[PDB]
Amino acid sequence: DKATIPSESPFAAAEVADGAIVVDIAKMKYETPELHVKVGDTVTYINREAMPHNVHFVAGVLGEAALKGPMMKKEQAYSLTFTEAGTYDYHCTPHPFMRGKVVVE
Ligand SMILES: [Cu+]
Repeated sequence: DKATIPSESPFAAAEVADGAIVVDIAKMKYETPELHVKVGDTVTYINREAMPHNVHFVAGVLGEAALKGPMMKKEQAYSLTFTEAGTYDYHCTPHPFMRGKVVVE
């Protein structure tokens, strides 16, 4: 796998690390739909709205299997640590018109 998962559970927005790079989710959009990070960085998604959201990378993107993240309730967060350069597209499972990408460089 080209990413590791610190927490399989979502966790509270207050529990977000220092140093993680935050992507907020609100108004049915990922607020930073194109994020550029370095190898080794942790990206933390934070749901800021009532609608539950996840991030979903299809098979072959972050590793062999699809990475279907857990649903985040409002004010919950979920992190991924990227270990290899590349472009990693994702979408929201229930709302697949929501799309973003992480470019690791
Ligand atoms: Cu969503």
